[PDB]
Amino acid sequence: MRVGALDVGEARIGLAVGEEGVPLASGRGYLVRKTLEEDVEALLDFVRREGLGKLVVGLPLRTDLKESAQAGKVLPLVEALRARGVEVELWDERFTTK
Repeated sequence: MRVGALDVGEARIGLAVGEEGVPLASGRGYLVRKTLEEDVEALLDFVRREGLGKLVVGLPLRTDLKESAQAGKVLPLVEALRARGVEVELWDERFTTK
C-alpha cells in the first residue's frame, strides 16, 4: 500500500510514500527543482528502486487540447509511468465539500 506523492511550493518538492489515504501527511524526503529529464531520473531512481509502482500528484493544470504540462515539469514523468504500465493519477483540488 505504498504510493509516491509529489508536491511543490515554489522551489522545494515534497516527497511522500505510504497509503493513498493519509490524515497526518506522510513523507519520506524531498528534491530540489531540476530539468525535465533530470526530474524523471530522480523520480525513477526512487519510484523504480523503491518499488512504489504507483504515483500520485496534485496540480491545478490549465487544461487544453494543444500544448499542456503548465507549470512544473511533472508531466515528463507521468508519461514514463503510464508508458511503463505504472499506476498514476493527478490529484484534483485538495479542499472540497463531500
